[PDB]
Amino acid sequence: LTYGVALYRFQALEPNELDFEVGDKIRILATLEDGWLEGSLKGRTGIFPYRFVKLCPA
Repeated sequence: LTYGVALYRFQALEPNELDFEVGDKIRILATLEDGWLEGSLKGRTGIFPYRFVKLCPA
């Protein structure tokens, strides 16, 4: 029920990272340690920094 709107481009480098562009709407799956979140976008799941998105209720 929580989604993150990307404010910054996040180029995935690690295999478990979620790649996204500004304006992409990411479904938040979990809040991880050290400022990372797990999310889903276009059928893909991965981790990304919380600071790159704006969280919205939904």
